[PDB]
Amino acid sequence: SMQRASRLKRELHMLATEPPPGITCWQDKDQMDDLRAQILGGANTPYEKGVFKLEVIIPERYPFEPPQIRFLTPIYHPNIDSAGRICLDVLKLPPKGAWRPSLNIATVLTSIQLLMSEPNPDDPLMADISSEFKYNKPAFLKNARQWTEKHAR
Ligand SMILES: COc1ccc(-n2cnnn2)cc1
Repeated sequence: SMQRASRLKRELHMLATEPPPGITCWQDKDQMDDLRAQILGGANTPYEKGVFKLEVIIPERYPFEPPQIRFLTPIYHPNIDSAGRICLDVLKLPPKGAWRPSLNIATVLTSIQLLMSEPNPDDPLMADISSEFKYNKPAFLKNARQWTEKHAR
């Protein structure tokens, strides 16, 4: 679809020239729908000094379906499982999710960045990590810092 291609061209230009702070997103080779991204570990978060790589697949029906995004770098977090799947509203269509064509790759990457800083323990993919975050936050922070040191630095 030509509407999809023109939209992806504009997004790649905006991601190259006005990337959100801490965020980088690029075409892996020669396909505008096979992308990668990088989110820097946030300051005053256990991920600080970590560098986290993600895969960003643009589906056929984009912008009417959300980008398909998974972490390639392991991360220790209530809402991200050990295969890097992400539980986040803007990555799912209504009624459960909040994706709409007014959002874009940069918006949802920023949403992931914020999720890293502020987990949603009510919708976990890792129940035990989530309980740890809710009830033993110092142990969570230490385990998140250790996971970051082993896998993201
Ligand atoms: C609160 O709205 C939600 C939207 C999406 C999820 N998902 C989590 N993992 N896949 N989808 C959970 C809650």
